[PDB]
Amino acid sequence: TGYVPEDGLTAQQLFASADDLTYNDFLILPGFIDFIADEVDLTSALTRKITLKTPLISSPMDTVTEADMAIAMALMGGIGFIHHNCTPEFQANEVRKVKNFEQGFITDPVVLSPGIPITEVGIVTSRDIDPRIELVVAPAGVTLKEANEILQRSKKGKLPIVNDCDELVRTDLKKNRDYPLASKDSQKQLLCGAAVGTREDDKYRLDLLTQAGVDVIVLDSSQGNSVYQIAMVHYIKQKYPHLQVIGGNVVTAAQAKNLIDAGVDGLRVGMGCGSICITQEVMACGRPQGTAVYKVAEYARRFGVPIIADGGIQTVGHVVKALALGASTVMMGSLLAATTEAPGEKGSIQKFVPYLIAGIQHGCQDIGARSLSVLRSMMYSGELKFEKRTMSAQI
Amino acid sequence: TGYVPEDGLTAQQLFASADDLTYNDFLILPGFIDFIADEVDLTSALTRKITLKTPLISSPMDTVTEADMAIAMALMGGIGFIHHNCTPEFQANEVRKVKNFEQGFITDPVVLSPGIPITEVGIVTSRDIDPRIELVVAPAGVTLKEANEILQRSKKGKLPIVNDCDELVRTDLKKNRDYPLASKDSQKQLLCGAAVGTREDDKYRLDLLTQAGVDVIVLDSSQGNSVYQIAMVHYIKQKYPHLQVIGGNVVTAAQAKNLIDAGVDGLRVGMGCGSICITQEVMACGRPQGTAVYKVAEYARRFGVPIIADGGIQTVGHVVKALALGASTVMMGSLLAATTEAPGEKGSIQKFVPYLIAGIQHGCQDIGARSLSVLRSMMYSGELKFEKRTMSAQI
Amino acid sequence: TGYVPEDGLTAQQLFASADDLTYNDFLILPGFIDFIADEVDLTSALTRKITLKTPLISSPMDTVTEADMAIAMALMGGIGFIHHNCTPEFQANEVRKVKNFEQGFITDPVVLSPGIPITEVGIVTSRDIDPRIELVVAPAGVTLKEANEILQRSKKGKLPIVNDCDELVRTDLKKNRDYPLASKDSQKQLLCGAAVGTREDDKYRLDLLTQAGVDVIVLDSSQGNSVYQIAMVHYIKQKYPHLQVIGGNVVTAAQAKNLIDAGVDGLRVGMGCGSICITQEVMACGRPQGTAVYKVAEYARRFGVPIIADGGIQTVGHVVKALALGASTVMMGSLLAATTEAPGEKGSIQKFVPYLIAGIQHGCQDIGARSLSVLRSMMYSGELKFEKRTMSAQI
Amino acid sequence: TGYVPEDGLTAQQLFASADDLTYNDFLILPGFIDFIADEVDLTSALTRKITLKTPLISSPMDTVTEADMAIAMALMGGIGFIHHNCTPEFQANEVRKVKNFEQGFITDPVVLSPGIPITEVGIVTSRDIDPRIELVVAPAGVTLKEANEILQRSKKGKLPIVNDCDELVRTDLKKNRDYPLASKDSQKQLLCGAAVGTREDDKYRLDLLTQAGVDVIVLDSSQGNSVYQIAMVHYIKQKYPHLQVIGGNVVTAAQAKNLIDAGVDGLRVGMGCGSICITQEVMACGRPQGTAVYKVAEYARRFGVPIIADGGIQTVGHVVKALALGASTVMMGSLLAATTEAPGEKGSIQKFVPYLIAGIQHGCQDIGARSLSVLRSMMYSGELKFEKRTMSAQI
Repeated sequence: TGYVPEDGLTAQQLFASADDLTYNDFLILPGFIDFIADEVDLTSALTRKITLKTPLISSPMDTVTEADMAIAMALMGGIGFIHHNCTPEFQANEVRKVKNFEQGFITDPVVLSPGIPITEVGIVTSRDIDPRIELVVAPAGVTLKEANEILQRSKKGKLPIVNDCDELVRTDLKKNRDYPLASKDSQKQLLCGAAVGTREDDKYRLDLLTQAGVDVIVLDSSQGNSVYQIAMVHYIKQKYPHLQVIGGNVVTAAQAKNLIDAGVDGLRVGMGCGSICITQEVMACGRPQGTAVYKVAEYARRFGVPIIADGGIQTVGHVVKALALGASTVMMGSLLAATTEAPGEKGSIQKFVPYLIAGIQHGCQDIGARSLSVLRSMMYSGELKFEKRTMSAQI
Repeated sequence: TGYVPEDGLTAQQLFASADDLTYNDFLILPGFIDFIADEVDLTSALTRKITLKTPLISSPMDTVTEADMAIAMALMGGIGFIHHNCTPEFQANEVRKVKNFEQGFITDPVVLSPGIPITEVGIVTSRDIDPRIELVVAPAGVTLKEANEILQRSKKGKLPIVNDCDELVRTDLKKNRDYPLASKDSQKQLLCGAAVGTREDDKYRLDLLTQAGVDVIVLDSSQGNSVYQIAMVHYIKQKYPHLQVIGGNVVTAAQAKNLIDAGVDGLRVGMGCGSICITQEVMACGRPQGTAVYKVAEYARRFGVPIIADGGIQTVGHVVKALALGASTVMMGSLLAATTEAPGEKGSIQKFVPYLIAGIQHGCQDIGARSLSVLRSMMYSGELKFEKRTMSAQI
Repeated sequence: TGYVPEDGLTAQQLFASADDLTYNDFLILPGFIDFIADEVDLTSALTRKITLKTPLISSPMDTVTEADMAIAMALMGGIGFIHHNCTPEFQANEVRKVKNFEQGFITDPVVLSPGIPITEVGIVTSRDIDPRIELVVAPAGVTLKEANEILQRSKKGKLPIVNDCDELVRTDLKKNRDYPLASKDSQKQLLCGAAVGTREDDKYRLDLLTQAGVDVIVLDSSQGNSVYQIAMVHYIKQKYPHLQVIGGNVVTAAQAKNLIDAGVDGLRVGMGCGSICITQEVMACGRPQGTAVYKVAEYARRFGVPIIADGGIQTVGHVVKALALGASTVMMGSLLAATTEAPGEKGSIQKFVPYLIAGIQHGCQDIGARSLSVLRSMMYSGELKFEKRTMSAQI
Repeated sequence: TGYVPEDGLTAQQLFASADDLTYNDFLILPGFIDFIADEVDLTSALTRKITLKTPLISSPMDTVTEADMAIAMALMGGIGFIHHNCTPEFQANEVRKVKNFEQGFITDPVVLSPGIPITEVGIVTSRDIDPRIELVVAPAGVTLKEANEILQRSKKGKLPIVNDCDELVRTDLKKNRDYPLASKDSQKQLLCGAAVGTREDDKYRLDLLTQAGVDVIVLDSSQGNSVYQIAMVHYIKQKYPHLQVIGGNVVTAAQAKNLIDAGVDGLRVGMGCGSICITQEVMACGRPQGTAVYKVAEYARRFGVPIIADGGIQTVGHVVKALALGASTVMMGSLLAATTEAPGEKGSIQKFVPYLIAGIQHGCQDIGARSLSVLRSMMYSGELKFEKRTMSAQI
């Protein structure tokens, strides 16, 4: 399957040359195809205990991931991490929105205020204002079929729901979408992630996120191999047994070692690649992303610790290379920054992610792998071949 | 002939370094000249049984090759492949035009319609319309000398020809061109190629092209090493014994092996180079063109299977490198996209191809080869020397 | 601390490849963090006997360093070298201004002229001119507390000071700044440097600078390994025992050897990098800065001779690389050319240098070093790891 | 002198890597200086029997060298080659102008025509036209002192000279320049070169140039290793024993071998570098200039055959590298294309060449060589050290 004469280079040869590699520094050599692209399985491990249908995860940047993005990202098979450039209460509240989502229901109903509902029974509709009104309600439990029917009868849009005197939640929907890849937890709620620092002060924020029901926590740092992060990992692993923890950014196996001994459930890899902020400029330390993912993933798989290729992704090709090199998932920031669901006053994630999924599936087919797992497997075993490009692209 | 002191690198050394090469990554070292450029023979094998006077072939792109291009390409020593971005009937009809061509005859005579001819005997000329007319005809067999004479007598442009009550075809010509390099089949008809997919649905299209008298068929694919293409090759080789088949794009010897065992008569090489379409974006798989041609040609010649260097050609220099590296012919798309004969509302192929021929001939002379065959031979034997350039061109 | 599996390359491996390196050609791999950035010590040796709190030194260019820059540079922990593109008297006078500085005192009081003071006792204020006046004075010794109080009483700005009939010097200040890193000599005066050529004619200029109390002298040259500079070093070392001498620019250990045997107290490294002048264009000789600093520093430390990385600095990252490679201090020109204190009709050095200090401190923390000395130590011992980038940056 | 610790690379190491080098691909490492730049001797061999004070030669391009350029080039220590993009008579006439030059004398006096002179005795001055006049003359032999004195007396500009009834030639000059480096032949005439093809037809042109007194002839070709050029070299060497011949462009030692066995007195090196013409586009053959000069010069010096580094020169640095690598002289085209003396409707060569001379002299001083000969010698012996740059310049 690999070759007859002289093919290209194995990953152990390529990443052993003398130069650190970038995603654009090489190409993967194609193989044998005996299946259709839609047969390729993209199931990926996000952490030791969390598995997703796709390997896509949105970055915890204030220009990328909030409730909007996380929900969309989760419905299409991935997951989003809520940025922490806000107050602990604000961030915790975004998580809450993600965990309470369910199509057909209004995310946040403006209940009373002294159309909106009364009795934090009545309603303050735009007509009785252009003073409350006796509104009609439906019994808790009603389905979207038993609701979008009751609504069509009385010619309405919203359907205030009641059962014990409080307002639990229904809206327009006459061709609802289906989400077969949706990332959900054991209770059928969408999965959500959130970023946090590693200072004592962050312990209060961690507490709110955990009460809000966050599933994964990523310790946001440009250099995660520190006594501070390690102690924070120990703490969480101790006080929140049901919370998965992804460890601060690292780019070498030596850094990975300390965080793994500490008990991280996953590693975020990258430094020097990806977007930049004035509050965090790049200095002398870093590492080409291709090499980083490979060298860290090679050591991490020894302990069953998944790796997230964070930064530098600009195309599907980049994604498939990151995965082929050992990463279990890929984190994207700027490539998603231009979607509808990204915070701020390329279309919707509902069209884009499916586009990336198809692309990755075609990437796998060209190399002859029926899944991303077979892929990493072909590379570790020396079957997968690559080819280095000269520093003057002409492909 | 090679050198006295220390020359450059042999092809087996150059393409064994550690990086895949592009046409712009190296230069060929000159040799000894004892002949004129016009003495260089460019005869090239397109497939196992088809030989052309020049190694030039036009690409099956809708912005490059249709009847127009194929005819021109064939008259100057090469061949064109009709794209398949159209209906099976349309494509089959383009082939037909190419196979029925003969200078001095109108390609497609608008016979009747109820100047054009009547009796799908008469004529509907622009005068009897500004209502048919009794037109004069000539006996089948008449030459262009016995026709362009009969025409000059009666002061006319077209000469309706008859023999058995139907209209077989003559037009203005008083200094007709001669085509000594013309690519023709055993019956003296111009050679024509056509592209097709590899799905069951394509079997109907293959049938029309074959009935239209196509000589070569290329299985259009970004990655030809698949059970689908292999089965399609087996099928054709079985049902159309007289049809030559060029196998889907490959870039490694391992891919070449499967298609050759299947029975292809030629291989189209390239992936990642050349033009791009939204319907086929480049992902993680591909290979620098220089290396691709060399590695595949080195394995293919073992079985007498010609190789077509497809993609990345921008100059004569590129063409000569592709050939020196082992390719038997070169496929060009965008470089021909700007010629008169290219579909759509740099001049004519009749001026351009002769320009490329002279260029290739001078390329051969500078290295001291009297033919493209001697060339590939000097490279395989280690006589031909090359020189690698640093990734910061300064030549 | 270095790594568990396969890290990157040691400095002895990286700078032993086959190519000379630039600061942008590689990255430093991060390590283990168990301290805060503000704990990092940046103490650096400028020469054998001069030590500064920061490793920053301004370049002797007429668009960069004069009295202004040198004072500012010295108050923030570094030092400046006064350019020599002026007369010996002018340059000597700039040094004098630097050595006589003390906050709260007017650098240069325009004493008389026949508000300014009289008696090279009285005053020519803008009122008695819009003719001298009997002005009030204060006893020598008075503090800024006993002065800025006497001033607030009589509602004035300047406070002419007297003791022996001459005017010694006070001005507005009600929130004076403190400078804990200030570079001062044994007498508590700010340290100052100055550039000079190596021709006999320069002996007169050296004499004025020394009488003006200069602490360090740098022999300005594009290629310092010459009998002229060597003889000039011998001369100074002989006639001015208390003057430190930095030797002309060199880029190889062989050049360094001659100047060290001659007795230089420090070496200025660089050639081909940094700004350019028509009066000194770059020819065929030079050396990539990264390699230059490393190779010269490796030989110089054997004799306790500090090295100044001169040229090519554009960012903090560049500074930290220069230091990690063996340089004791770094010389900056164009990066400071845009500050307020730079000669000519990015803000003040008082904001910028502190910005660089913090940056270097963070650079050290990321690699796990509590000081620049530990840093160079980790690199010489093989603990510090680097990673080479391909000539097509993608980080 | 070379180094103490680990310097850079010797030329035999650098040009033995695996890549062909360009002038911008490396730098020369500086050495020890114990002399002034004005002490550097630039004497260079143009061919086996022609020596010049400078190693500069102008290219035989129609936009660069004609009578004008050749004279100027010769007066400043170099030589020019007259292009052949003209008729044999025209080219021969340009040579004649160069050979007959002597300051103080009018190059081409418009003698009669039926101010100009009469008697192909009289004069047709602008006054007797705004009809000839009896003009006064001077005896042959008169000096510029005995002429520019006779002229100042009669208040005139031109001084018709006579001796045997014909007009031999004097003009304004009251501060004539001196040319200590002037390239002159055994008869004190300025040296001149001229280009010619290698076809039989060129034999007539060679004859005119030789009768015109040309000193050197260069066989203009993009690839000189041919039976045609070889036979032309044999012919000239046979029929014009006193004419020096420079052989067609080559870039390998193997090509050099044939032309040397044939008897060339010098080799013009280059292919792929330098200016381009539509009538001669670059194809697949060529070689980076740095490597070309080194590899050909290394073989040529074995037989005492000088080498001309032709093409790619853009700066003094390029010139000094070409010479250090083994070339005896350097040919410049476009760098001189913008001077006053270049044909067509940066100033004069009289200011520019002296500028290049000083630059080369400084180049030599920085490496510690008192002459270009010592230079090539330091490189062949392994003393001269170089340093390769990564394909992403940062110096």
